[PDB]
Amino acid sequence: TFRLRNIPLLSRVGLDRADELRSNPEELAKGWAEAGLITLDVRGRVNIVDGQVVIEDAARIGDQPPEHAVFLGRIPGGRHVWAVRADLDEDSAPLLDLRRSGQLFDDTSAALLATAMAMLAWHDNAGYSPVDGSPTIPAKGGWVRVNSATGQEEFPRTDPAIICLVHDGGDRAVLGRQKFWPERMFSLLAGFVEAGESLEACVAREVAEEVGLTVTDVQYLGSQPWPFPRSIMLGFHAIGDPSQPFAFNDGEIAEADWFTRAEVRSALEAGDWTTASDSRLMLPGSISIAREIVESWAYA
Amino acid sequence: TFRLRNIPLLSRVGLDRADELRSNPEELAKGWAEAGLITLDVRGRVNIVDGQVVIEDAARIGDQPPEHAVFLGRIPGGRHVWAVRADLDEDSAPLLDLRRSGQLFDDTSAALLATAMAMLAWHDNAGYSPVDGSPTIPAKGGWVRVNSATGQEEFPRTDPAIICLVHDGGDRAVLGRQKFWPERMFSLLAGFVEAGESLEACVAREVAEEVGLTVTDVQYLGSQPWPFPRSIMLGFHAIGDPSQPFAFNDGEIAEADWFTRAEVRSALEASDSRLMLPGSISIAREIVESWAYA
Ligand SMILES: NC(=O)c1ccc[n+]([C@@H]2O[C@H](COP(=O)([O-])OP(=O)(O)OC[C@H]3O[C@@H](n4cnc5c(N)ncnc54)[C@H](O)[C@@H]3O)[C@@H](O)[C@H]2O)c1
Ligand SMILES: NC(=O)c1ccc[n+]([C@@H]2O[C@H](COP(=O)([O-])OP(=O)(O)OC[C@H]3O[C@@H](n4cnc5c(N)ncnc54)[C@H](O)[C@@H]3O)[C@@H](O)[C@H]2O)c1
Ligand SMILES: [Ca+2]
Ligand SMILES: [Ca+2]
Ligand SMILES: [Ca+2]
Ligand SMILES: [Ca+2]
Ligand SMILES: [Ca+2]
Ligand SMILES: [Ca+2]
Ligand SMILES: [Ca+2]
Ligand SMILES: [Ca+2]
Ligand SMILES: [Ca+2]
Ligand SMILES: [Ca+2]
Ligand SMILES: [Ca+2]
Ligand SMILES: [Ca+2]
Ligand SMILES: [Ca+2]
Repeated sequence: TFRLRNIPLLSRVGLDRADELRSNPEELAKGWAEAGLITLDVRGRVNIVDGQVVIEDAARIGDQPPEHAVFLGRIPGGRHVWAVRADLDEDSAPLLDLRRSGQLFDDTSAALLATAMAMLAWHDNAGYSPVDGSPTIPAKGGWVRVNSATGQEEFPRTDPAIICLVHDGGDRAVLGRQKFWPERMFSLLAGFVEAGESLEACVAREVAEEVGLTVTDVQYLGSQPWPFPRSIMLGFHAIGDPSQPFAFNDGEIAEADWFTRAEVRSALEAGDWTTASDSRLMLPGSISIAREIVESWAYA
Repeated sequence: TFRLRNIPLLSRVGLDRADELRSNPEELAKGWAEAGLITLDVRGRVNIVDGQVVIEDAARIGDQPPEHAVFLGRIPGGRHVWAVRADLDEDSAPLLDLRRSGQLFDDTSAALLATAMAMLAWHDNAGYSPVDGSPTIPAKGGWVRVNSATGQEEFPRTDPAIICLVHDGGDRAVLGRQKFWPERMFSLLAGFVEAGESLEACVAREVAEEVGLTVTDVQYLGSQPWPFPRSIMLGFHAIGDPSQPFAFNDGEIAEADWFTRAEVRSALEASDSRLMLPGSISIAREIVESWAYA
């Protein structure tokens, strides 16, 4: 019935990733002369100025691009841009992380940071082949790691996960509370995609596990990179029957109920998960595609 | 604007995977008594009988379930089913691909096989932590491997990939040929999802890399598990402009062109023509077909 009103945060622009150059050490070296550089702490946090990620003049850590660096592409202009991990002084400047402060960034800076954050985290967890055990080595602007023994390439890992709004086909929708959340704190149902299933099967499965409903007419709404540490979230809605009672089998879910559009609007207008307020239902931070899905349904 | 006519092979709501039991060694052991067993060789091949997967009596390889096995869940009527990697004797009829022959199987058997095939392939490539390098060990019905040093869990890896039909908004569609394919053999454009991008951005990016078009109105069609060895394919269509010339930049693409509705229908039935299509259980075929018959 409905569509997303807004493009989810972190999806708003695609970089010029400049795929061409990744395997061209020389053109990388030529453009490093006056390239840009972005720097992340071990927490993914970064420095922000005027809503933009801080881009340092690049040739101040090297004459040539280092091995631990990751090529992110070209900004509007033509200038190469890279990311490194480095320790950052916590006390000399505010360090912003994407999950709690992504909305303060411009769209480009958010893309850069999301990419950089997921890649650097990947390298930190891919220094060895899972196949045999050999050490691995960065190559091609940091987009592969090559095995030392065999020469086999290993590639960045993004794990797909669904998030779903179950509704009755009209004016009512399922929201649920996980046991490990504060009270009065609800959202959509989510799950990782297992091997050997479609997204549509994954939605029906996870819904059935978590709240015990049978759902149909499973439909994609959109997608959002989610580097915490390495997910991509895929948004869906589906139709359930309110007359079928709930059942918490995969007991991740403490409680759940059907809510009206009215109820949800009221909850949205009182804030998100991070607001202190009176309300007996509070919903997720606008960072999440979950909030965009709920909002898109509740206002029509 | 248009939809898939059929649910892709392998994509029908599948199995009672019985997630509950995976971390309950004892209930697994109780049900092994007269469980079922499915067996896959190193090439992913399997045996068929009467349109169904071969399910052997399970207890004939041990008293208890082995560690290299993988629990697949319960068939209709509480009965556990497991998968193991083993050699096959080949005095039965063994399907070299499920990829080329999965159409012979009932939906359930195809789900079982798809799950089994992706899991077993995963174990074979996940015997070590990528973090530190330690050995890893099966656990929980084969659904995790635990690190030997640190105790940290590693989980099955399914890599998401897009596959896209670019069309002009009317009667013409892009198909492309990879280098070292037979001539006159074209298909959809595909690419892996990189870190930090949406599916919609991934489609536009991969299309631009491979054939040099700028595309808009990117729309999801459906999805299909693709254990060859470890993908999930996400089907899309998008609008491009035929007046913009092609360009093979990253160009694993040898050649490409726009084809008419008519040309595609003819190719689907198909030698003779300038365009033939590969014969697969792939969602690619279902996408092309669904566009061509409006
Ligand atoms: N409202 C929400 O619930 C909400 C909001 C924003 C983001 N998310 C995201 O939903 C995603 C999916 O996770 P979830 O919260 O539904 O499940 P979960 O994290 O609550 O628990 C599922 C568990 O399955 C295991 N697992 C299974 N397969 C895995 C895999 N392939 N890769 C990594 N771990 C795997 C992990 O231990 C995981 O914790 C998470 O990344 C979460 O950040 C959810
Ligand atoms: N029409 C088709 O070509 C068609 C049809 C059905 C299925 N598929 C499947 O789509 C998937 C990806 O397609 P592609 O190979 O054209 O994508 P692509 O354009 O990203 O090619 C990248 C190449 O580099 C490697 N690579 C890059 N990222 C990888 C990753 N994240 N995981 C594993 N390898 C990676 C692979 O070896 C691949 O051959 C594959 O499973 C492929 O078999 C394609
Ligand atoms: Ca390019
Ligand atoms: Ca401090
Ligand atoms: Ca879950
Ligand atoms: Ca799950
Ligand atoms: Ca679950
Ligand atoms: Ca009620
Ligand atoms: Ca269950
Ligand atoms: Ca044999
Ligand atoms: Ca034999
Ligand atoms: Ca490709
Ligand atoms: Ca690519
Ligand atoms: Ca490519
Ligand atoms: Ca032509």
